[PDB]
Amino acid sequence: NNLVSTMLGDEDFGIMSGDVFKAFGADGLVKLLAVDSTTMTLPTYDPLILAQIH
Amino acid sequence: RNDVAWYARYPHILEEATRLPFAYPIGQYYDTGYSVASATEWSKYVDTSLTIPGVMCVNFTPTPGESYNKNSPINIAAQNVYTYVRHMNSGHANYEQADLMMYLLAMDSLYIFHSYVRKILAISKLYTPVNKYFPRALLVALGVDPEDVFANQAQWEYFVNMVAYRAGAFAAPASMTYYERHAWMSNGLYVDQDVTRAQIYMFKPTMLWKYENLGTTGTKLVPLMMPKAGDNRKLVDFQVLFNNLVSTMLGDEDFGIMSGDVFKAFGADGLVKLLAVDSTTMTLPTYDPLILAQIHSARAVGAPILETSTLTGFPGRQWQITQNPDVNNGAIIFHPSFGYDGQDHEELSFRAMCSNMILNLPGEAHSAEMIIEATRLATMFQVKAVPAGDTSKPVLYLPNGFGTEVVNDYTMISVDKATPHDLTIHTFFNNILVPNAKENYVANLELLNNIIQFDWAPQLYLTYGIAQESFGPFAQLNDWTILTGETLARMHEVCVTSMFDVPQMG
Amino acid sequence: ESTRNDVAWYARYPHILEEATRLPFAYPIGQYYDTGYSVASATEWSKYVDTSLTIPGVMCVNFTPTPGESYNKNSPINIAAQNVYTYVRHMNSGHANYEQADLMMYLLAMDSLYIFHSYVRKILAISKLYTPVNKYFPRALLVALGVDPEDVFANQAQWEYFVNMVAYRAGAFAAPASMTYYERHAWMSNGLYVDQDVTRAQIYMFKPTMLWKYENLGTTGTKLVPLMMPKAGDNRKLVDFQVLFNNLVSTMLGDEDFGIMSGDVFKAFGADGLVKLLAVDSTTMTLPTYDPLILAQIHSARAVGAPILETSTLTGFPGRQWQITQNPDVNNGAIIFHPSFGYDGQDHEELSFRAMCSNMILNLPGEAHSAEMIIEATRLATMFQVKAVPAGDTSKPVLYLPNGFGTEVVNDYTMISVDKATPHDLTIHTFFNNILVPNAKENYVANLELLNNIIQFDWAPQLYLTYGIAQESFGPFAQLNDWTILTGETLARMHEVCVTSMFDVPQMGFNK
Amino acid sequence: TYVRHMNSGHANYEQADLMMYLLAMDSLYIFHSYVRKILAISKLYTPVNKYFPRALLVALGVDPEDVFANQAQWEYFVNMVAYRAGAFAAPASMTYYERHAWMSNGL
Amino acid sequence: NNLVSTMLGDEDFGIMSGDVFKAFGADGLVKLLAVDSTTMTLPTYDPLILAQIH
Amino acid sequence: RALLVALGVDPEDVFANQAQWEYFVNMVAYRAGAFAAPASMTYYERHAWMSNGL
Amino acid sequence: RNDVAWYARYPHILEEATRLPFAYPIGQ
Repeated sequence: NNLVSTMLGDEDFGIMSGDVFKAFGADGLVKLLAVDSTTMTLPTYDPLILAQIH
Repeated sequence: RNDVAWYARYPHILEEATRLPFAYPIGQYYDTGYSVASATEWSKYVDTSLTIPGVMCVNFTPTPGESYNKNSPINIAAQNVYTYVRHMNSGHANYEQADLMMYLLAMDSLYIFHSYVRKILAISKLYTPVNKYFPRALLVALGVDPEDVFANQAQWEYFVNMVAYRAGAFAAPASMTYYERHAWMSNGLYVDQDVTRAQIYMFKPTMLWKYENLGTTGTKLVPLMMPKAGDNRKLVDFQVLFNNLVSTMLGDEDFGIMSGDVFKAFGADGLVKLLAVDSTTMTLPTYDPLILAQIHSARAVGAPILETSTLTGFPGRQWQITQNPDVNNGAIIFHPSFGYDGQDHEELSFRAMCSNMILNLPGEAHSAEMIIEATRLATMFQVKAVPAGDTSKPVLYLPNGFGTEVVNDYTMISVDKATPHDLTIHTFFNNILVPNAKENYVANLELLNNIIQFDWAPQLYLTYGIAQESFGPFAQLNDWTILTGETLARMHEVCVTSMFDVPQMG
Repeated sequence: ESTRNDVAWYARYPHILEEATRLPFAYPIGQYYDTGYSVASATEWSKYVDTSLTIPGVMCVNFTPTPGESYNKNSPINIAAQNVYTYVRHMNSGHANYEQADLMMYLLAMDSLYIFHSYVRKILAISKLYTPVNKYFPRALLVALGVDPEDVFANQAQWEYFVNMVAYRAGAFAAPASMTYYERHAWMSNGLYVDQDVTRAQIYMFKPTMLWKYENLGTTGTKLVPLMMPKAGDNRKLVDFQVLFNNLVSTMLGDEDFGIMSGDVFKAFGADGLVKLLAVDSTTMTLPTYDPLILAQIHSARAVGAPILETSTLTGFPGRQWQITQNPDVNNGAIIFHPSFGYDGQDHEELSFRAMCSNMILNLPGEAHSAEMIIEATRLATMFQVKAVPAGDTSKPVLYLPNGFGTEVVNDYTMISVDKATPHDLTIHTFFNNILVPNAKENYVANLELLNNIIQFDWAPQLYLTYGIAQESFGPFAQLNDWTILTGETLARMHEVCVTSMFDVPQMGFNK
Repeated sequence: TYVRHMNSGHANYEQADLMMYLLAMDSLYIFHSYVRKILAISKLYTPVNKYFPRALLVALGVDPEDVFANQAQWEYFVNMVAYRAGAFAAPASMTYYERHAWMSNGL
Repeated sequence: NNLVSTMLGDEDFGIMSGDVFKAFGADGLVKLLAVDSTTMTLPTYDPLILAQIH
Repeated sequence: RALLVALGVDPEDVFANQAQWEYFVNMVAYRAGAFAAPASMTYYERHAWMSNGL
Repeated sequence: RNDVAWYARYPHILEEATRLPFAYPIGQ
């Protein structure tokens, strides 16, 4: 609530959000992931992550 | 041995001894008579009366759902609908997001008024010999003089058709299920059971929202009180209420600009459609188990506070949806105080609503849609409103959240057991005070027996004057649960979000 | 679903709907539940906020087995006595040392033995019922029948073998199996009945208030006097029920006329035509069933009050004790059972019995009603007809004479619930259909609590509530569906039909 | 997680209240197995083994004449223990209960 | 009796019993089977029991 | 539990209040997902790659 | 015009209002 206090129900942020929606189409926006009791992530092996952690 | 039964050896004896008249018409007083003929010496100790009620009207008020700041669900909804309308109406628009949302709320109050007068018109056709409450008790519960509707049928039909023609000239999105929900509640007759001598549930708006654009300090939706049951209001009063409702919208330039913008954004197949009415138009009482489940868990919040309300110690607590641009960063604001009963005193029955509610359902398996529809008319108090002053006669409460409508009252219409056996109007909350007088205990018992005739009737919380003690939920429970304010607030915050929802542009 | 289509936000956001509406719905009944406060500062209003929630579990209907208002020779029990004496004595070559009413009072004394066996085998079968979803089982049912629930636990083998030995000693007497009188009283008093066929359902029972104890006179005749059964708070052990059975069959096993009549009924009806009380074992459990006829007659049940004993003191009514008598010198040698109703157990007027002096309402489920449904729904209904005339100048109680009653009458009802105050133990409330509420502040919320406990039961008896502050009664406190006003002659005709049907024997040659 | 969250359970207890309830149920099951072993032992008589059943009954801590003279009361007490244990619920697929029953019921 | 004393009157045990009952069903619960007059245990040979006794 | 301690959350709160946590994260996705952002920017995709992977 | 009778439009009302017990036993 401290993060989105100045954005939820705000007119200027809604104007900018609608403009990004019209410029980049709905298939070209970011998609947040839903979560249920089925949702779990498994530890994967990524050598690109390890090289920049190093 | 023969081993044939006695009832099979003489079936005529059994069929003659058990021929009884059933299906007594309701709407009619019945005297049972005496089994001990000498018992007329006991005057009131022998109750020979039998009155069946027919109408319980749920008196409601449409709300946006407890706006405190700009992060409210109605302000997020205003943002989304203004982004949709603005990026479909390429050009120069002067209104804000909140002017558009307040236009949408005033449109909702218009649609509720149109379905209200259309229900007044469509009830008056209803006749059946086995229910004598049709149609006069349903018209008394809606606050109209029933003889005025019969004597002036063409003027009434013209008035409701012109309400549909005028109020139907402003566009509103039918993708919002808010309007569809109020149309579902506000022009339907609902039986408590799927029988012919069933009892009728109705929804009548207690108040509606009048637009009231003022000065430069935004807009401010103010209450417009509807006729209460027992008022014999005529067509001229409903015409005055209509003209008071659309005084600031008919032939207005800004409302026409917003209406044309909603028309261009949401197409003509995606707007709401008001229903026409003729002499052929009539509504029949249907069986809807979704209506009964939320009538069951309904909790009445009290009377709306107006400017002319004289709350001692509570100034400025009148119910109003405000849009001041210098206050709360120009956010739509609505947070009413509850527990007002029309008078300037304490109303100690509202203390009985300070416990956790019971959510009761039929069956043993409950769907999530079923659970969330059964909680739509429920409203639990959370804290007490702070008295500003030295003394305070009333006690007000603040909820944790409420849905798209709150219940104000219920009105039960039954027949009088004394001659000439005319209708009786009883208005009550979920809470009921019984003060210490002899004329209150048997009357309260009559009212409780009248309420338990209604199948999924709201749960009662009685209190007694000399006992200083409230009794809990007077209702038959089947498969219940105890709700807290946070769970119901989560459900309210979900349902206010779902009702004001529009799609995207792609 | 009239005009509501959907919201369609719940379909594309079903997970938010799922974790927004995740509630527990299956509370085990049998214990107290505190709701809590919505407004947390409402503890300053002590009793003005009700946070208590008590569901009741058991309503026991306390009944008396009756022959059905015999006051002359044209009674149904006297016509049945003439039929059974014609079949046993004349159609089969029977003995000639007894009369037509001796047989019928023997056959009425056998029904008390059968009701006693059904009662103790219900006590035995209840004590093995334990459920997580119902914490009333089995202690509330055992308390409502009047036993110590720990005595049936700690002496289960002695209880079971006592039930079996009662069924074995009942074989020394003979009674015909095709009398549906015995079958009806057994089917009523053996059985737990749910009110709406759910998991956490409410339970209806039938317990005898009293039984008929056979008293042998000289040449004066033959009587059947009440033997009182234990009430719902008595905590009676096995020794009390053994004493009750031993003075129930005391004057029966040593009587020579009962031996002659037992051998006569045995050789008239055969061995396979007799009533057999079947033996139970360690795996015999009763279960709660759903019977809409039982609920139909519980709903239209009218209590008649306490039985009048010979030790009962009633000013102005000296000789009104309940008894099935027979004197060959009095009333042409007819069986006479003509009881006064409206007794509450005290020497004063139960002021609420005035509210039972209006015509009853026969309420039924559905919209179509069979003849058998109407004849079964009126079985426990008993309307008053006239005041009994008091002897002398003054009289404290007010007694009532009916216009016919069925093959059993209801004396009262007993409801078992949990207490709303700590330690939330079981509470026993005994009440008639009429309930008096005296002018005192402690009785109003008590009566309202009793009303809310009663409306939990589905086909509950209709109540009549007299308020002493108002000098006024309110009528039938019930939800009505498809009802009719019933007068005394209609109920009398239905009672005559059922008592004639209950005492009929189809084993006989009567209308082959 | 399974009782409270996967099935819609009540929220007035915690994760350790459930497990201590389920641990208290095992003592009831061990007690029923113990008294039914006491009951089943007392009917074992063999010519080739004169320890039966008095040594087994002494080793369990009972009076071997009390189980003889009160056999019906002992059996119906075992059955009533199994009947009153049905007032509480515990899952059958925990092999904890099955192991303790299989150990304490058996010679 | 003092094993089940604090168990049958406890309200939390009643709630937890109903919860385990509705979660695991009725056939998923532990049933202590009833004995009768002809139920005799017999000595058996189990080499796992001897393996853990040793 | 170690992965929850490293993220700064009381682990028992996530187990005891699983439905409230699921509702909170789904409403964060519903609210924050109402503002558009370009998925052609691989900045968001990189932070999503780093920030919800084990 | 419809010209159907009231008793043919609501026969259930007529059959419910006239269900009376007859054939009372004599001797009583």
